[PDB]
Amino acid sequence: SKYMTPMQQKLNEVYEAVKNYTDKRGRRLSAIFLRLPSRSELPDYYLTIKKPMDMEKIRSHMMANKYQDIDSMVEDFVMMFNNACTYNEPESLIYKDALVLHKVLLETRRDLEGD
Ligand SMILES: O=c1cc(-c2ccc(O)c(O)c2)oc2cccc(O)c12
Repeated sequence: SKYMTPMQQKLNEVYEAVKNYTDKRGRRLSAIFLRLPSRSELPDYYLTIKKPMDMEKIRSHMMANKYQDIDSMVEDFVMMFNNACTYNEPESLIYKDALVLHKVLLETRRDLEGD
């Protein structure tokens, strides 16, 4: 069935807002967050980070209707963004991008408060 419930539509719209956000110079900040590297590729991340998370995990939960509200999705984004900000240095760009997208997430939730 092609038609989404109101909640599915809202979930989808929040996700898409973070995925498609582009800054004033045309860069999609989400590109690096789509998929986390392997355990072999980033051993250090997996030793430090308790709950690994990337946007494909959030997308998979979403497409399996595993999020029953918007708060549950925000929780996983915040986890992802906090992980990036824990592992990477405060002066690094992935740290900074995670913060801008955190703002976009929240700004997108506020925009859609009525809907
Ligand atoms: O902290 C993260 C770091 C990386 C990452 C991606 C490509 C790289 O070349 C890298 O050095 C780190 O991907 C991620 C994807 C999702 C969530 C993350 O916190 C991360």
